[PDB]
Amino acid sequence: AIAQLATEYVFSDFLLKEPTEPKFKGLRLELAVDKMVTCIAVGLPLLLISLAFAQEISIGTQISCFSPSSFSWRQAAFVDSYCWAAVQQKNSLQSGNLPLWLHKFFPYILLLFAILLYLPPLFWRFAAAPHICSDLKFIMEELDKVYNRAIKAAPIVEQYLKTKKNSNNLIIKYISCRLLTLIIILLACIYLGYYFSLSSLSDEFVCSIKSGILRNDSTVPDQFQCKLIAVGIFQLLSVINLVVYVLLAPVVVYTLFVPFRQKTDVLKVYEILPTFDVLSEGYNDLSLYNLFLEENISEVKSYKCLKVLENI
Amino acid sequence: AIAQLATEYVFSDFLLKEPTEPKFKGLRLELAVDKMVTCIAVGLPLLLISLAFAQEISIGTQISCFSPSSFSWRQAAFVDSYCWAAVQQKNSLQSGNLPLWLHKFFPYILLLFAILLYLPPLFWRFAAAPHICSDLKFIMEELDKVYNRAIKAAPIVEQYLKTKKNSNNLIIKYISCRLLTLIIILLACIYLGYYFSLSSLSDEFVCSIKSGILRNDSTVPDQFQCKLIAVGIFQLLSVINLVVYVLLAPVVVYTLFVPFRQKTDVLKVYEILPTFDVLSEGYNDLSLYNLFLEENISEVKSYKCLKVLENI
Amino acid sequence: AIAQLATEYVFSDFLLKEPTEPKFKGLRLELAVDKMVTCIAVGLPLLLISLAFAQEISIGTQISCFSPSSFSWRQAAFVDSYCWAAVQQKNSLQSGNLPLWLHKFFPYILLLFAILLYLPPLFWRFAAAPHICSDLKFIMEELDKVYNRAIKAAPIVEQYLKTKKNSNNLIIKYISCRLLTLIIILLACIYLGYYFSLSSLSDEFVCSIKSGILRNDSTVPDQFQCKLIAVGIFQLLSVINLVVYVLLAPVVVYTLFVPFRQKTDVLKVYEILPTFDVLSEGYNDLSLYNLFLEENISEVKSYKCLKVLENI
Amino acid sequence: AIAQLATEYVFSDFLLKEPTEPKFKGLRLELAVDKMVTCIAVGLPLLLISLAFAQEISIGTQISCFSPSSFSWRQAAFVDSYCWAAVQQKNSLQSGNLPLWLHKFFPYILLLFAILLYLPPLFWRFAAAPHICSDLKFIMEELDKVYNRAIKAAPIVEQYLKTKKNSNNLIIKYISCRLLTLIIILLACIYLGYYFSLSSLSDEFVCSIKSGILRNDSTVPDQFQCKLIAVGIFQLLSVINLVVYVLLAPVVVYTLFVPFRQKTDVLKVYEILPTFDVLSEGYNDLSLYNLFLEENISEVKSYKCLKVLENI
Repeated sequence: AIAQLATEYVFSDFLLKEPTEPKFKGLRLELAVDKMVTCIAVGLPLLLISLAFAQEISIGTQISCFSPSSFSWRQAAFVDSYCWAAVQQKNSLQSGNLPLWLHKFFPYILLLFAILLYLPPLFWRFAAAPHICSDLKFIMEELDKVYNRAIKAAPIVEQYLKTKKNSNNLIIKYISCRLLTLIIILLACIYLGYYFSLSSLSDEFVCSIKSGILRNDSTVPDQFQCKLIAVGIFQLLSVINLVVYVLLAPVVVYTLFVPFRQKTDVLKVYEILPTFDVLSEGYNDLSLYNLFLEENISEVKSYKCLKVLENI
Repeated sequence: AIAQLATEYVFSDFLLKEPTEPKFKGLRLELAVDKMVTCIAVGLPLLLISLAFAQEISIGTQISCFSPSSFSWRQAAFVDSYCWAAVQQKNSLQSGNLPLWLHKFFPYILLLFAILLYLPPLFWRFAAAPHICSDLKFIMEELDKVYNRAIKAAPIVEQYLKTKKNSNNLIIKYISCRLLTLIIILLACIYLGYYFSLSSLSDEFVCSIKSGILRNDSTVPDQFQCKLIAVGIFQLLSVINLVVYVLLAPVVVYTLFVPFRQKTDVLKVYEILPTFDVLSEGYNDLSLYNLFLEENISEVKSYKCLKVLENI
Repeated sequence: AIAQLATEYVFSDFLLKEPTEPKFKGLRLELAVDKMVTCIAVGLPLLLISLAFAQEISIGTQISCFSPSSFSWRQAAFVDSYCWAAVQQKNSLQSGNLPLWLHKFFPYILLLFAILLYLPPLFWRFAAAPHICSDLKFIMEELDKVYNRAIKAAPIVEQYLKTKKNSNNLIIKYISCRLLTLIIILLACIYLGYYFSLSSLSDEFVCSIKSGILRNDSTVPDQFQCKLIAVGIFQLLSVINLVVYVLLAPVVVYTLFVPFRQKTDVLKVYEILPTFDVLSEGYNDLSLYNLFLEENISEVKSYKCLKVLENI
Repeated sequence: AIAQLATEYVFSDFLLKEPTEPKFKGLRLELAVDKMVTCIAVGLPLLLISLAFAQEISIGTQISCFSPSSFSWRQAAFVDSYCWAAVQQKNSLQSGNLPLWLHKFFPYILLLFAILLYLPPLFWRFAAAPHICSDLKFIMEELDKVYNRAIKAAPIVEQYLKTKKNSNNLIIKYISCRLLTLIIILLACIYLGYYFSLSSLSDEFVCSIKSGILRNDSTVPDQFQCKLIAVGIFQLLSVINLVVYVLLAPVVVYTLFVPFRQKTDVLKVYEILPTFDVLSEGYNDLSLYNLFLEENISEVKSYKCLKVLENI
C-alpha cells in the first residue's frame, strides 16, 4: 500500500536517527541541516521509485503493444515482452531511442541518484566521523572537568583548539562531501529537467519483430504500436523530485559556506569561569568543530548551567 | 485486511507515542493537543489511502474500458492500460481533463497532504524541541533542588524565566509551525471540497487509441468508453477527510493562540516555599514554556506534594 | 488464514494489555470492565471486517454481473467493475439505492464504528489518565509512608481526598466518555438492526451501462443483472455484532452509574492504624478515584498485610 | 504451510505459557489441568479452521456449480458466486437448507466455539485471578517469614485460612467458569455430532438464478448443480474435534469436583515447625486456594527444605 510505503521512508526515522551502534557513545555525527538534507535527498527518490510502481497506480504492466486480433494471447504476450526488451536495440523500434532508454530505466536512474547521494554521507561517516567523534568526546569530557575544578574553589583546551585551527584536513573532507553532494544534485536536476522536458508523445515507439525466422514470415504485421504505460507517472514524479532538488540545492550550497554559518563566540560563555582566558578567518577545522560543538554542546549539564549565568 | 490496516495507524501508537530515542530522557516534546492534531492530520490520510485501495473494496483494477468484442484479451488489456496512461495527454480522452488528473492521482495527493502535515511536526522536533527539552530538564532539576534545600530547614529560576520572557524566538517557531499546519489543512479542505464537488459522472472519459500506426487503421473503434472504478470510494473518503479537517481546523487555530491557552499561575504553587518570591502579555517564549511545563510538571514528585499543600 | 486472523485481535492482548510506555510506571489506567468493554467494542468489528473478506469465505470477487455470452471476458469484466462503481449513481441501477450503498461500504461502516468506539478510550487516555495516574502514584506512595511510620513505633491524605470530593471535573470526563461510547453503541445497534432487517433479495440490482457512446449502441443489453456476493456474510456478521452490542450495552450503562459501583469502605481498612482517623453522595471525583483505587490497591504490599489484619 | 500452521498453535506456547505481564510477579494463575484444557479446547478449533482451508488441501474454491458449456467464464463465475450467496435465501436452492447453512459457515461456528471456550478463562483471569494472585503472594511471603523466624531460634496464617474457609465467593466463580466451559463443550459436541451426522450427499444443492430480469430469460438453465467442495474435509475435522471434546469432557467434569481433587494435608508438612499448630467439607474457597497452593508451593525454597524433613 502507498500509505505503508511512505511509512517506511517518511513519518519514521529511516536515516534521520542516530545509528544504533554503541561505538560513538550516542552523539550526533552529522549536523541537523546535513541530516535533513541527506534524508530528503536520499529518501525522496526511494519514495518516488516505489510510488511510481505501486500496485494502486499501475495496471500491473509497464509496456503494452497493440497486436493484431489474429494473434493468440501468448503471441501478443511475446510482442509486449519482446518490444520491452527491444528498447536497447538499433535495427528496430523505428520511432531517437534516447528517451525510450530513460523511460524503461527511470526507476534505476533515480536509484542511482539515491546511491550517489548516500555515499558522501557514508564517506563522512567513516573517513571523518570517528576522528571527530573521538575528539568531541574528549572536548566535552574536559570541559566538565574544567567546570568541576573551577566550581570546587568553595589552558589545555585553548592550545588544543588552536592546534586544530592550523590543520584543515577535516574541513576539506566536509567541503568535498558537500561539494560532491551538490554536484550530484545539480546533475540530478539536469537529468530530471531533461527527462521532464521530453514530450509526452515519446513513449509511443513503433516496435517490430523481424529477426531470424520472422523476417521471412508474411504473417505478422511489419510494425507494432507500443506504449510505455508508466511514463506520465514518471514525468509527474520527475518534476516533483526536480522541484524539491532545486529547493534543496540552496540549502546544500549554504552548508558549503562553513565559516559564515558558525559563530566564534560559541565557547565565549566559558569566560565567566576565572580559570579560563579569552580564545574563523578561513576554511579551517576550527570552524567545523564549532559547528559540531554548537549542535551538541547543549546536552552536557555544565554548558546549560553556565549559559544561564551568561544571560544575567 | 482492513482490520489489520487500521491497526497499524490507529488503535496503536503510530506517532502518538514518545519516540524510542534515549536522548530526550523520556519527556513529552509535543503538547497533548499538538500530538493529537498531528496524529489525526497525518494518520487519517494514510488510513484513507490504504482503505480506498484495499483488496476488499476494489475489484483489483482501477480503470476499465469497454473494448469491442472482436478484440482479444491482450488487446483489451492494452486499451485499459493505454487509457490509464492516456489521462495526462491532450490529443485524446475527449470527454475538462482536470478531474481525470485528480482521480488518477488522488492517493498521491492525500499522501502529499500527509507529508506536508508531518514536516511542521518534524521541523519542531529538531529546530525547537532539543532546545526546549534541554531547558525543560534544567528547570525540573533545579525545582527539585530548590524544594530539597527548602525542606532541609528542619531567585535563579525567577531571573531565568524573565530572561526567556524578553526573547521570542521559540514562540515564533511554534506559531509558524501551527500556522504552516493550518495553511496546509486549509489548502487540503479546499482541494477535498473541490474534489468532492466533482460530479460522479466525470470519471467516464471518452478515451481513444489513435497514434502512429493506429491512426491509419480502420479496425479499432475511434473512441473507447472508460470508467475509473475507484472514484466513488475516493469521493466518499474525500468528504470524510474534509469533515475531519474542518473539525480539526478549529483545534489548530485554538492552539495558535498560545497566550490565551496558558495560565500564569502554573508556578504560583511554589509561593508556599519561604525561599520563593512572587513571579503572558504577548507572544513570548514564557507562554510557550508554561504550556510545556503544564504538560509535564506533574511527573516530578516535588510538584504533586507541593500542589496538595496549596489545596489546603 | 482465519485462525491467524483471530489470533491478532483475540487470544492475544491486542488492546487488553497495559501499554508498553514507561511513563505511567506500570499502572492500570483503565478499569477492568472498561478495558473489557473497549476490547470487545473495538476488537469485534475489526474481527468481523476481516472475517467477512477472508480468502476462505469469499470467491475473491464481491460483485458479479451476468453479462451476455456474446461479450468477451474483458467486456464482462467492465460490467462487473462499472456496476460496482455504479452503486453511488442515480441514472442507473434501477432496482431504493440505500441498501446498495450499505452493502458496498459495510466494512467501512464497521470500521467507522470501531474508530468511534476507540476515541473515548483514547480521549480518556490523555485528557484524564495522566492526571489520575500522577495522583494515583502519590496516593500509593504516601500510604506506604504512613504504614511505615505507623509500624515504626516499636491527616494529609484525608484532606487531599476531601479536596478531590468537591471537585467533579474528572468524573464528568469519565461519564462523558462512557456516555459517548454508549451513544455510539446505541447508534451501532440501530444501524446493524436496520442492516440486518434489509431483505436478502436486495443486493440484486438491475445495473445498466448507458452513458456517452453506449447510449447510442444497440449491441449491449439495456439492463444487467448483478449480485453483491458478500452480502449474506455481512448480514450474518451484522446480527452477531448486534447481539454482542445489545449484550454489551447493559455493561456500559452499568459502568455509567459510578457511585453505585463503588464502596466507600475501600479505605476503611486503614482504621486499624492508630494514626488514621475516620474518613459517595453524588457524581464526584472521589467516587472515580475509589474505583481506580479498588482496581490497583492490591498491588502494594502495605494493603495486603493490613487487609489480613482487618480479617481477624 | 500446514507445518508452520500447526507451529503457531501447537509445538509452541500459544496460550499454555505464563503471560508476559509483569504484574502477577511470575506465578501460575491457572491450574495445570485448566491450562491444558483451555489450550486444547481453544487451540484445536483454531487448528482445524486453518487446516480445513489450507492452500494444500483445497483447490482454492469452496463452491463449484456446473454451468452449461454455452456460458462464458465470467457468466460461470457469476453462477458460482451467486449460488455461494444463494445459500441463505428461500426462493432458490430447492434441494432442507439447514445443512447448507452449516457447510458455508462451518469455520465461523468453530471460531464461535473457540470464542465461547476462551471467555471463561478470560473471565477467571480478571474476576478472580488478581484477587487470588495477590492473596497467593502474601501467603508465600508469610510462610517464608514463619520459616525464617522459626529457624532463627539457634497463628496469623491459621486464622487467615479459616477466614477464607467460610467465604465461598471465589470457589463459585471457579465452578461457574468450569460449568460454563463444560456447557459449551457439551453444546459443541451436540453440534459436531449433528454436523457429522449430516449425509455426505447434502452439500449438493440445486441452485438457480431466477430473479429480476433472469426470470423472463429463456437462455440460462432453470436449475444449476452446485457442490460445496470443502465439506468432506469439514466432516473429517468435525468428528476429530468431537472425539477430542468427548475425551476432554471427562477432564472438565473431573475439575468441577474441586473438593475431591484437593488434599487437606498439603500444608500439614508445616507441623514440623514448633511454632505451627494443627490446622474441605464443602464447596469453599479453602479448597480452591489449596489447589492453587499445590500447583505453586514447590517454587519457594522453604517448602522443599521442609518437605524433605517430613520425608524422614
